[PDB]
Amino acid sequence: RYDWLKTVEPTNFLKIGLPYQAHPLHLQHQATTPPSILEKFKRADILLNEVKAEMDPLMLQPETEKKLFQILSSIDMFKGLRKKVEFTYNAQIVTNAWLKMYELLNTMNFNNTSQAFCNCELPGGFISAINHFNYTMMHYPTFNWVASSLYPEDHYGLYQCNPDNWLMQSPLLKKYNNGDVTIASNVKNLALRATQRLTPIHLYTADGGINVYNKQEELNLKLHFGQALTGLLSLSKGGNMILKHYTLNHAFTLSLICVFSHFFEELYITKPTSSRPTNSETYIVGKNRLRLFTPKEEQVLLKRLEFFNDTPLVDLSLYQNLLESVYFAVETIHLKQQIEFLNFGMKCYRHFYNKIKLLNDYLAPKKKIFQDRWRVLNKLYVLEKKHKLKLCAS
Repeated sequence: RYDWLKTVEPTNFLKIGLPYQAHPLHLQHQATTPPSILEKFKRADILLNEVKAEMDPLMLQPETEKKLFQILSSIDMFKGLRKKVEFTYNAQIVTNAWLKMYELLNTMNFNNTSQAFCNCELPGGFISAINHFNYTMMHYPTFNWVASSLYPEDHYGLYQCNPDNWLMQSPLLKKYNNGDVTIASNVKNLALRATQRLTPIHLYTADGGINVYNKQEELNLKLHFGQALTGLLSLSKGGNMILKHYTLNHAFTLSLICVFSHFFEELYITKPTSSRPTNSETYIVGKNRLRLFTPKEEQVLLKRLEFFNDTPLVDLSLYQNLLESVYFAVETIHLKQQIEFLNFGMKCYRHFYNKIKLLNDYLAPKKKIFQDRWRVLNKLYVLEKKHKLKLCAS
């Protein structure tokens, strides 16, 4: 039977709340003995990489490599939704970043989305989604925003047409901020520029990621640490935050969420449905910033980034409550949902590597059900022309 195909259900928005930390934040100066729960997080890393490694045999030959990627395309239930959203509602730059940001705004109930700093942003899905949301949903009289990104990629001309808004610089001005957020001076400067050009900043987002599958979190630690530092250097009190992450298993990643827990009224690890359930992408969301860094906290963290190493930022043993809730996040998102969708894909591969139109025929009705549900859950209205962003490419 192909009844397993017939019984597929939509996924849900997965949202795991985290406890805010009462005690004063003490930025660690010395390596400390790891809490026992880190051994649990390391078990999660090994197993998730075990299921990820299952596709290794198919990658060796280019022939099966192509069938594998066809199969993975075939089982993406949202494939047609970008083009649909784009035509129906005059939405611009409707990449997958657009859907993910739009779903985040419709679900997380932010107090304000009106003064946006979007870092590591190009091609520009996040700013566009927020621009669409702010004009059709929130009706802010005018929406000011700044952005930055590592210099190229601008696919829609959002950078070239809005030089007022972008804080990165061209290689011509190699004198200088190229937008690389792994560089400490670039981070402090990026935050300085954003606060000068636009204040308060009510919403910070960062959507960066290197790629090439076992060290993806390890390889992205420095990029994300600066992603975080940029936002936490610029975000006004009462502001909100959205950071893209991956597997959340490294003790530095866990130490970093521990820092977050001191600065927002609420904190949630999320996986929106428009984020592919087969990958490890996650979104750390903080609502309502309680306080800014103290001058010492600025110095310590920026030095941390300047001479980087994977020692935890804090004493993890002081966050037993928070680490358990993070583990519940990994279990739900990674060990349960992601592993299930990888097994589903391999099963689809084994029964349909040679029957691609057939697998697409079965899932066609389910794809329409899923994409319609998304549109029902995150209501969209048409974006008036006078509020489109000025683009420089088609």
